[PDB]
Amino acid sequence: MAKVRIYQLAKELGMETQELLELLDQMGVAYKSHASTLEEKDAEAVRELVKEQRGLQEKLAEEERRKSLPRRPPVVVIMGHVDHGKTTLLDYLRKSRIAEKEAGGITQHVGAFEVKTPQGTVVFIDTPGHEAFTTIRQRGAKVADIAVIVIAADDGIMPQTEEAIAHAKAAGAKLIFAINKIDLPQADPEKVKRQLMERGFVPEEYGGDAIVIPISAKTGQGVQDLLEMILLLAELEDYRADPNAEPRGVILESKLDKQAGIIANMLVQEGTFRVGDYVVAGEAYGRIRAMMDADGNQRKEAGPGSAVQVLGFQELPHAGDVVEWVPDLEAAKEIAEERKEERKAREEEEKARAPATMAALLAAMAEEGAKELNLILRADTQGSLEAIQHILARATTEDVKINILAAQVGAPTESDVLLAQTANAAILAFGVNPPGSVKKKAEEKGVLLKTFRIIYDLVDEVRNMVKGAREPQYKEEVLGQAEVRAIFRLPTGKQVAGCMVTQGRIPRNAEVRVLRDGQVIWQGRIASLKRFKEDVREVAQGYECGIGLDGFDDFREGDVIEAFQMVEV
Repeated sequence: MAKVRIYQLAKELGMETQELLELLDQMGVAYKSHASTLEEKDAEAVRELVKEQRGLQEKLAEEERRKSLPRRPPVVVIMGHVDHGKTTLLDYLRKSRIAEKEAGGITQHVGAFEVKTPQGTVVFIDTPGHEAFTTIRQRGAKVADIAVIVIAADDGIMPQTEEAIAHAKAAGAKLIFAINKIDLPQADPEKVKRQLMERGFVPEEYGGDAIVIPISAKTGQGVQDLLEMILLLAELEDYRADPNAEPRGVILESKLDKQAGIIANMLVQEGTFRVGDYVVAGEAYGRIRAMMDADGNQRKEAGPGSAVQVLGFQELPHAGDVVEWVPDLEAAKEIAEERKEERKAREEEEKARAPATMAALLAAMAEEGAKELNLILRADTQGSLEAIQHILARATTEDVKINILAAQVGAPTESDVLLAQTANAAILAFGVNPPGSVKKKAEEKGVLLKTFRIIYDLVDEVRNMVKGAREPQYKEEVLGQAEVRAIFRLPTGKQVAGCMVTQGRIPRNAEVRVLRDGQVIWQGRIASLKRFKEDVREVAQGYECGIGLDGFDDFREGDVIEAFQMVEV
């Protein structure tokens, strides 16, 4: 070295005499032979230009090794609010996956289910489901790369399905639309097409770009045409994911087993989880001690789009929080601690001006509320509790203001029966029933526990709780009762009888009843008005006067009177 012949430049590079001449003949470099000298500027202008061209020869190698992209997933979720004939879609695809026999093959509820065709795999999401808008958006995680949209022939595009489409969209997708119930009498797939077309979702028979398929979620019809098609659209939009790359999936839900201990159900989205790996989910970490699947088996491995029960985490990480791989316990702690530093700092931000802002109060429980009833909430479903909050913040009509304390997703527990004690509150659940112990604690402690099918059930039982005593009673049940005291058979009067009130008022503007020690005497209205002092036109607070009682005859001191109207008087 220090100096060079072009023949040595070639044995060093690992390039032909003529290749290196070809390189110099594109550069516009003057030369005599491969024994010629180069200039310091001209050998260095070869060295530097090689950095752009190598960086591109690896970009056109990462964008190609990333093209020959494996078997996938490529998940999908279906959308709207509760009692929507939306489980009914899921019901039908959860059975059309195994057309065959019982079973054998135990069909377990892993947050999802494989639907196994001739070229690969598509996994359909099996969970609530409604999403109920559990989170409106994560904003978000992208748990599934296809989304199968059901429009129901009985109901059509209820608003939750246009929000649902907007989760498929903003989650970076071309979209599949399923038309269920084509077998039912009142079924009009062309209304659905014109519903899709006034929204921009133009079908392929109208020269658009949004695929349509008539199917029956109870036959078995069009679910074939729907499967091949989902393989086509997977091809066309070219959504596949890697299986070697730093791992990624989603929690579907989390709970207990006597035998197993701490449990949670995980979709692996990307890469592979195995027994003995260390993991992180949310602020929660732990070691995979065991794995259990849909088919009830103990799993030595879980590959992409595997749903499983996982033994390993220290705390119970939340429904739809992402699970992620980490190099070491140091990363598992420090990642958990910055998200904890962020969410605690910001949750301290959030304290001010927050007793105000909203300004009811810190949900209203120190205003005289003039008929107060309270709540804490216990949903299954993050999407019910959003929907509940969206309904109820507007339903505050009759005087009482809804106070909604800190809430979660999943089943009842013994925390709710110590918060509802200290806050004097009601515990509202839907989808989810209370567990074993937890109803037996609640029902022997006097908290007004409730379960409902429809969120409209719950809210129209929240009405109840707007029973503000005096006015929503609406019974006309006696406006007063008054004991007789005397009567003036005075020859300057008529027939006025002292009466002492025992309800609201006795008025000159009012109807009259008379109730004996065993008999109804008589019924009518006030005609006269006389005191031992003067002929006054009203009596107010508890004072005495003589009133007149139509045609009567069982005079002087017979017994108590009972006058009624409306709250007017």
